[PDB]
Amino acid sequence: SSGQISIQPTFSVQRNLPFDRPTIMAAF
Amino acid sequence: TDGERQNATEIRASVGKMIDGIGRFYIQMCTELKLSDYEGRLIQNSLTIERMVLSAFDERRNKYLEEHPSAGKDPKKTGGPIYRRVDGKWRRELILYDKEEIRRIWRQANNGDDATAGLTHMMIWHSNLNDATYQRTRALVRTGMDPRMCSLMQGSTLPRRSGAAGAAVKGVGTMVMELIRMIKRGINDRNFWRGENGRRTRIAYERMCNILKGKFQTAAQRTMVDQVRESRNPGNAEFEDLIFLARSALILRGSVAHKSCLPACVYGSAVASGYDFEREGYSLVGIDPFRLLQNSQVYSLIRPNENPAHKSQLVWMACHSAAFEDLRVSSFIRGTKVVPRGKLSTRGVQIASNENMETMESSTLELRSRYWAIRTRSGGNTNTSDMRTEIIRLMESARPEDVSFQGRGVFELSDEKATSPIVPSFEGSYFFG
Amino acid sequence: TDGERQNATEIRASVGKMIDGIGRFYIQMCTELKLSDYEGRLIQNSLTIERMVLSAFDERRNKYLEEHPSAGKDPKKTGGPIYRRVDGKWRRELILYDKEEIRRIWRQANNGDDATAGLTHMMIWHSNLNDATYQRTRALVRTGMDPRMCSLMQGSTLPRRSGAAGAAVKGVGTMVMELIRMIKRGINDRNFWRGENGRRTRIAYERMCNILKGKFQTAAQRTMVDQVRESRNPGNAEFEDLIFLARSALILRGSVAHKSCLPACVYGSAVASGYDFEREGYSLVGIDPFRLLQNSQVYSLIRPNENPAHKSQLVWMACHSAAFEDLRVSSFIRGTKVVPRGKLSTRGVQIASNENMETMESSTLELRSRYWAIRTRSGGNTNTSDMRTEIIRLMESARPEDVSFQGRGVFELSDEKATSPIVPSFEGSYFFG
Amino acid sequence: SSGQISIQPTFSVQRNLPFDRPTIMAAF
Amino acid sequence: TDGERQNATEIRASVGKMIDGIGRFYIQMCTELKLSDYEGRLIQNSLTIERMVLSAFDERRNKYLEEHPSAGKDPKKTGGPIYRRVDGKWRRELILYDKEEIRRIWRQANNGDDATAGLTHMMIWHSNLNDATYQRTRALVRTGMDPRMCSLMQGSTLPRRSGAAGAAVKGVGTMVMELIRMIKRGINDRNFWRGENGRRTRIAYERMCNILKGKFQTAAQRTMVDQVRESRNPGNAEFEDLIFLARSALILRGSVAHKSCLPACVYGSAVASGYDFEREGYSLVGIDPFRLLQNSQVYSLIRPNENPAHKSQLVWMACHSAAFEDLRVSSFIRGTKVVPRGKLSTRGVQIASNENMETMESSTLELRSRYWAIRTRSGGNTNTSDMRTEIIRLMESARPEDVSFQGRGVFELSDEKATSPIVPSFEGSYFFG
Amino acid sequence: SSGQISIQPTFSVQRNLPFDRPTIMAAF
Amino acid sequence: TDGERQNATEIRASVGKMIDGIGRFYIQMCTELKLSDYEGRLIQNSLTIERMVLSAFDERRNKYLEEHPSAGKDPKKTGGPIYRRVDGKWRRELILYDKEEIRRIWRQANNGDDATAGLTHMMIWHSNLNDATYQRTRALVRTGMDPRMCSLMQGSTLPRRSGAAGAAVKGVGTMVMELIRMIKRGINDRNFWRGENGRRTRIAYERMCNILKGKFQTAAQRTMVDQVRESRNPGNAEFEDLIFLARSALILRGSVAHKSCLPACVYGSAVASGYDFEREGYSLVGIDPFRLLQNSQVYSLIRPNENPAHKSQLVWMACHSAAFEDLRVSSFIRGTKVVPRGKLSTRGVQIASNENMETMESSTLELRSRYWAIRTRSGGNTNTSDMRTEIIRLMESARPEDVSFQGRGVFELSDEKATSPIVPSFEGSYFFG
Amino acid sequence: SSGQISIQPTFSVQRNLPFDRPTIMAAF
RNA sequence: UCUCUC
RNA sequence: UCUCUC
RNA sequence: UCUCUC
RNA sequence: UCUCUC
RNA sequence: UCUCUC
RNA sequence: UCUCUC
RNA sequence: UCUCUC
RNA sequence: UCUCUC
RNA sequence: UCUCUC
RNA sequence: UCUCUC
Ligand SMILES: *[C][C]([O])[C]O[C][C][C][N]C(=O)C1=[C]C(C2=C3[C]=[C]C(=O)[C]C3=OC3=C2[C]=[C]C(=O)[C]3)=C(C([O])=O)[C]=[C]1
Ligand SMILES: *[C][C]([O])[C]O[C][C][C][N]C(=O)C1=[C]C(C2=C3[C]=[C]C(=O)[C]C3=OC3=C2[C]=[C]C(=O)[C]3)=C(C([O])=O)[C]=[C]1
Ligand SMILES: *[C][C]([O])[C]O[C][C][C][N]C(=O)C1=[C]C(C2=C3[C]=[C]C(=O)[C]C3=OC3=C2[C]=[C]C(=O)[C]3)=C(C([O])=O)[C]=[C]1
Ligand SMILES: *[C][C]([O])[C]O[C][C][C][N]C(=O)C1=[C]C(C2=C3[C]=[C]C(=O)[C]C3=OC3=C2[C]=[C]C(=O)[C]3)=C(C([O])=O)[C]=[C]1
Repeated sequence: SSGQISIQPTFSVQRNLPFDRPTIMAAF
Repeated sequence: TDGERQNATEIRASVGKMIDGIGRFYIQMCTELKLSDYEGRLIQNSLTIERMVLSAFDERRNKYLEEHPSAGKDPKKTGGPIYRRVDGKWRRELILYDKEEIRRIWRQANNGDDATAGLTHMMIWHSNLNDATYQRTRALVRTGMDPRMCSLMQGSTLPRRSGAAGAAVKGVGTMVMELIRMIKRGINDRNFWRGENGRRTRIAYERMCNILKGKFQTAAQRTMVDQVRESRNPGNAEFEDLIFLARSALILRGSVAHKSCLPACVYGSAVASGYDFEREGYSLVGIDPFRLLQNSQVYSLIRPNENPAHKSQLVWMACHSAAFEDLRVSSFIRGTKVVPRGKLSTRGVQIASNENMETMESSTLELRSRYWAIRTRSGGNTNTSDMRTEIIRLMESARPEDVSFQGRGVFELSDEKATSPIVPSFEGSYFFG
Repeated sequence: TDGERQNATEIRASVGKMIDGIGRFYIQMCTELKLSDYEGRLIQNSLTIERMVLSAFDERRNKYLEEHPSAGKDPKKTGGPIYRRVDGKWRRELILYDKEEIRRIWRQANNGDDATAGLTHMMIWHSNLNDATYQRTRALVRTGMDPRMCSLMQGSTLPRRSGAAGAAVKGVGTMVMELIRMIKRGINDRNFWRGENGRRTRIAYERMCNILKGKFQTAAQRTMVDQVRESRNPGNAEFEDLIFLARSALILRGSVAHKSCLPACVYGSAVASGYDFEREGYSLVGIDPFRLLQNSQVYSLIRPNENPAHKSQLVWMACHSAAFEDLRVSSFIRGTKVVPRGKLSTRGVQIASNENMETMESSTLELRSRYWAIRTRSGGNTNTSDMRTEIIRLMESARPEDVSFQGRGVFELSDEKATSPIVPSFEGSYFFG
Repeated sequence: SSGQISIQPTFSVQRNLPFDRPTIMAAF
Repeated sequence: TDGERQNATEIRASVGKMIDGIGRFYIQMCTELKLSDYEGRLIQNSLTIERMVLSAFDERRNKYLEEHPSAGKDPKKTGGPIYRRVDGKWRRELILYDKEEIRRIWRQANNGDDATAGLTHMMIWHSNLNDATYQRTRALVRTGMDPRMCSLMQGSTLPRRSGAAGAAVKGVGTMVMELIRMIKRGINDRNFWRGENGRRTRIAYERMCNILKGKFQTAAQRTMVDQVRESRNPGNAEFEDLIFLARSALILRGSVAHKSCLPACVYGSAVASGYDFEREGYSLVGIDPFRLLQNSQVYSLIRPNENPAHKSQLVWMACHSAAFEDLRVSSFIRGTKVVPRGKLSTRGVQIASNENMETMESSTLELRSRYWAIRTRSGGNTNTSDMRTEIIRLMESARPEDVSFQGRGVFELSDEKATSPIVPSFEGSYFFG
Repeated sequence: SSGQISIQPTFSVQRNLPFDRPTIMAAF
Repeated sequence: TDGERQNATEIRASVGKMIDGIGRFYIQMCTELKLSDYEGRLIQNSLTIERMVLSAFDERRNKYLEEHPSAGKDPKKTGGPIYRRVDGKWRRELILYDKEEIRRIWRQANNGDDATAGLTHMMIWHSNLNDATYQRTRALVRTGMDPRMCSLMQGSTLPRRSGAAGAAVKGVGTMVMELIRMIKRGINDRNFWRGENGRRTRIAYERMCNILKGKFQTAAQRTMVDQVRESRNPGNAEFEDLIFLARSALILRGSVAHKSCLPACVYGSAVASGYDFEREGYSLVGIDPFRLLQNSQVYSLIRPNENPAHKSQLVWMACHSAAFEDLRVSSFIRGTKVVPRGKLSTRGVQIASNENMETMESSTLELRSRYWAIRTRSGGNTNTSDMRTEIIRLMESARPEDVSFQGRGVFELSDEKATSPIVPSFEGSYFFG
Repeated sequence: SSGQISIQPTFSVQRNLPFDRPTIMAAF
């Protein structure tokens, strides 16, 4: 099932910016 | 900072005067529509008023409607649902205003000035609400883009008439969508990119691709987009390159501006309360919106079997453009856990015509946040075959653990000067998942 | 949705104007052929008229016929059977029209515009009828493909001159057939893929393989098709890979567009009744076709010992491109149980020349549906050795019980805005079984 | 005897999309 | 060797750091359990500590236990028997530790790193002990395999969560057992190899069969295993082929890695004594384990009427994974004749709960060897009907007299650089006979 | 009676690797 | 040839100046170590000096040693065994030099220039010696490669810091080994190919695979290696393809450069004798090395019961990189029959520390050849399923009788211009057999 | 027993480049 | 994952 | 300007 | 690398 | 002067 | 399952 | 097809 | 600042 | 044919 | 938080 | 040789 995969950092706050690495890199 | 303080204060004064114009226009329109204080603070009434203003100034649509009149709708009148409370229960009435009248009221509010900046502000607020409410996966699949990159769809519903502010706030995915639509249009009909209209279409293609280039962060993406722009009659290869560029934006994030564009009801209440945004100034990224939201009461219509807390959270994320933001930081800033879209027991804010306005009730929206933070236009720590291989290497090197915005935290509402940041310590993390 | 509403309304206006052009062209041709209302509503007369229009604009065939005249058929005249009712009984007459005359009538109907989109619409209607009527297992076995994958043969009879619409509506099996025919042609004669014609053939191969790549859903199929395209002089290995790709499309379904292209008689009747498709708009996937079919009477010729209900069901499935659709949902939407092809007591709609038009009668077609639903261009829940193993693993993981289109149901004809869906509760399921 | 083995979903309706699994997977 | 010395030293440093982590973790846990030096050197206490560590990090079992709590055992606590000596006699007490606490201690020992390599090392030590102690002929007969091929059951008790080290150390018989279990599971329920779970099961089948292929030596076995893997829904024929492959491994031996994984008590004593495995390095196949065993004292609990020499021999063979090794070479290396399993007057090392800890005594284990030798991952001199006939010809050509490892002997403990080998001159030869 | 029939060479030492040839080859 | 003569003379001058730098550096270091002429001509002393130079300039190892000091060895000093003759008998002494001192001496010898080319030359000489002396079948079996393809292990011991010369001289088997090690490393830990280190690892993988592609001869191998490189996260399939590529290199030989890198003692003697390599020029593939070897005396230490002729043959094959060359042509060129490795009664040139330097004697090495020939970087007459089948067809078509290098023979030492070749007329043919 | 199976032609001399064909092709 | 933006 | 479910 | 200068 | 999370 | 598309 | 131009 | 043909 | 390069 | 050589 | 892993 599809869904959000990344995060867009609207707030300037110390973060780690998650993203689903196996699914994004599976396209290559 | 430096001697650019004077420049930073002139911009504050100008945005304050635009906010004052919006607020006093809302006050005047509330007086001309005979709405009480409770109805004037309704979010649906504010949405209707804003839509009427935006429709009144739409030059191209008005010209087309004038030349091709619609079915039973004269092209010189605007309107929308107006929700008025009588004997305890709510009731909707369709109002109709002359568009010349609306334009005259808007100009009189802004001291005889057009002030398209205020209209752009209202449009950006609407776009933020739409992004926080609805998913356009249908437009994604129709254009061939993966419906998984919904996080790059910031500012997708913005009309083209939005100026530089609209281009700054709209995301990389929307730019890729516009470029891909142009590519498909040229693929369908080869008379595209040729003739008098060919000049205009090439100019628009150039400009949108240039600002997409300016939106990116790393040099490899910035060079691939330049390679895409150079092709005179782009085809499937350029479309594939744009798809790859959009996919790379999920890890190598692009710089997208985020602004807190509040509904016109809040500005109208502030102007009625005596706030002088012209004197005090304003800033769409600083404490000014957060402080204003803290002291403002806004009411909204709740459909039967709906949670006011979920609708208030939706309206808050729309106000602060936190639709695609990490859920942990959003919950930390708000102080109340922010529930993803799938578990929100609420539909859109706008009420459809085919609804019974007798089982509907109004609930006060809790637009209060425990902390406040500065909105950023930046990405993260982002530190033709050759370009693709380089970008793939960059994305493979990146991990979902690198700490970005090092040393930058969240401030308290008392800390107006952002003297003491609070770095959060860290559950779900995607809204549209 | 979002601010793309204006774009969604311009497309509606354009398709409405093409439908208006088709309808008023049919009206003009009915006036020029001296057909009464009953004959003008005959489906065979509409088929003949449409075929004459398509033949008039066929550039390549007309050029070849001009350079190589046929036996007793001059290359500047078109025609077809015209069925006229006299003294109660039917009678066929072969009519002959100048092709310049037909082109002039078509251009005058569309306000001096070529409007190849309307011709593509007529061709897609013909292709849907052919798919719903006849099985081309002979072309399947001749090209080496399994005759079991007849469900992927959507839009197989479409001529190459169809634009992007033809490529969008045609199925994965037809693309595999075209590619395999090219492979066989190159295997027979090695001078293929070489010379001036080699450039053109490679370009066409590239383009068809690219759009087949765009048709697929999962990444593994999308990569295997790219591997197939890369080979400069493809041979038996590429043909085997294409066979495997087509076989995998039965479980990992590809995205094939479905549009409701109605016969020209319905559009002509609507234009005569005063409907303005330009003002009201149109959509080949929305309620507009279903609503139009509900209010239209269309007659058809019934051969001796044939069931009008079966022919009406065949025409309905042709109109809505439900030839390969699940029988349960088709019967649920129509409200009358849809009988598979094997138990349909009817032959094709088109009447052959060697038929006695004195035992034939006309029956009104019941093109009414109890519900209506939105046609989709999507597959289902689809969630070189390495690629083949990955695809086999994906197909083995899939089951014929996974629920797709979750939460999407069927609407009533009164529900024009699709507000309240009706999810069906679930007999045979294959038409061509 | 040959025949249709899969289903192509023209309508956007909650369905299960039948296919004859033993015969399709018998080819591998 | 060659310039790969640097690579050979980095691996030594990494395994030394993992050994240091294990040892200092054992030291910390001994301090947190308040065990004296004698109790800290008990092999049963070390086994209990190791089992608690392995249970704490078991993700799948912990998740299942959390979702399905057991009877009277909360899923967030681990533990095991702790044997403490008071007033001369031994006494067991069941200890209970929070699993978060154990994970925190393990991470702190390894400098905040997960270090799953250390856990794999502990699991391999446990598997070697189980292989040297118990025969799983019951699992052999249950899966249909001959109970005579117990020599191929190396690393049978290893859990699936072991990484590449577990796959390298586990024998051919265990791989055949896993594949046969998958075959039986697919035979029982035909919905196997089909659907979403079908993809995962096919992927796992592929991977296990590939590494079994890599485990073999001769080309014919390597091709028959590839033939077995190719079948999409394997049945009885593939199971029979796997049985034949396992039977052929008794003569055409497969390459199985052998490592000296010592109990955590030895590493803890070495770390307490000041040994820096990070600086000096380590190697599971070289002199490093043999030297470490020579200088270490380890105590074990002796049941009434048991021989300490037999238990020490069992523990030594478990430490060096010599369970299935030729008895003559084992006795030559150890310097004391190694008695087969049938004549060992000892039960398993682990003490059951239903035992009286008042007739039990502790004996020092003689983990000393007269010589030392390099453990090998190799077979010997190994120099669908067609493949079976070829393999049968190969096995018939082989004899139990061919000399393998020509020129390679056994070294003395003083010969740290393996300069001068001692070729043995050659009684029973099977441990489990 | 069943039992161990082969030898697995853990140590790299000059050996002959015994196995019970009549019983192993009796299966074929 | 053509006007590229000037380019061919500049390269000769540059390599001559690097040879002069090496020789005068050796002279200076002999003066700083107080070695007589006999000791200065010892091959072991030259090996020690060269190793000290290479260790002094090793940036990464020196940095790591500085950050992690070793046990009793300070990271700022180098050294090695120095064999000095006193009262007739030999004696070894461990010397220790500051690494800054060695770097300063090297830079002063090359006129203040780093001259990494000279260091690469010394490393290539060491690698040729190691290839001619030792077999790394252990690294072959550890990586899964067949120990039969030892002929492709040219330049296996070369460190990564070698520049383009190291990549040119190293064989196909070593490239396959490096790629397979990377594959295994990525298989063990999936965080490989991901993140900041993922970028670097992908870049290195790209580059090594590209130069392996450039190493091959036929188009099919060159395309399969490209297919292997394209996979983003390669697994077992890519490893199997690399294994097949390496196996195909035994028949479809790859182009591997061969250079005559002589020990530094010969260059030092030539510089002391007054030879100006800068003026006269040099060439690692022409007559220049053969002529230099003819006029040079080099001594070596002979272990008790060893044949000086066998050690001289080993040193000659190391000098000319004839380790994997056909024995017949090697014996023809040398004029003395070249004995395979199995029948060489000699151990390695380097003397271990645990040796008694009182039964050891020195013997003059016969580095004289009857003829001389030009070393070639070429293969022979070499005239994903599809690529594998094509390669298998190519290998099956090839025979071990096709004559390669047609018309090219061997020259006499008097024939400096290679005017008159001598085609040999043709016993064992494999060194490592 | 394993050993060298091919020849790598370092010298540019008219040769036949031996290799053990039955053992190399036995792998396929 | 395209419930409509050809 | 033809025709045919398998 | 945009913690504010649209 | 419309509407809809996927 | 090739009743025609070599 | 590299008999020399790293 | 080590060493070893298989 | 892995006497050490997990 | 169990146990058992065959 | 299945004292439990259907
Ligand atoms: C706030 C600030 O910072 C911002 O910055 C960034 C931005 C800049 N600007 C820009 O870029 C702009 C753009 C535009 C556009 C255009 C132009 C021209 C043409 O031709 C076309 C176009 O398009 C577009 C745009 C925008 C948006 C979109 O979407 C599209 C402008 C106008 O338009 O005017 C301006 C500016
Ligand atoms: C409706 C919409 O959505 C649709 O989308 C999808 C589609 C797109 N388009 C496309 O792709 C196209 C295609 C085509 C083609 C071609 C081209 C070129 C060449 O060369 C060839 C070809 O081929 C073909 C096609 C189509 C179809 C078929 O079948 C084949 C086009 C043209 O042609 O023009 C266009 C577009
Ligand atoms: C030490 C060294 O040398 C070693 O080498 C050899 C080994 C390699 N590795 C491998 O192979 C591996 C494996 C594995 C596995 C898997 C995977 C995937 C799937 O799916 C499944 C599986 O299974 C298994 C395994 C292992 C073991 C067993 O038993 C089973 C891995 C993982 O898992 O991860 C890794 C690696
Ligand atoms: C003498 C002459 O002729 C030679 O030629 C051929 C060669 C060319 N060169 C090349 O290729 C090179 C390479 C290299 C490398 C690299 C790079 C980059 C990366 O990333 C990586 C790598 O790796 C490697 C190499 C080499 C060798 C090896 O083994 C590996 C280079 C550097 O490094 O720098 C250069 C050049």
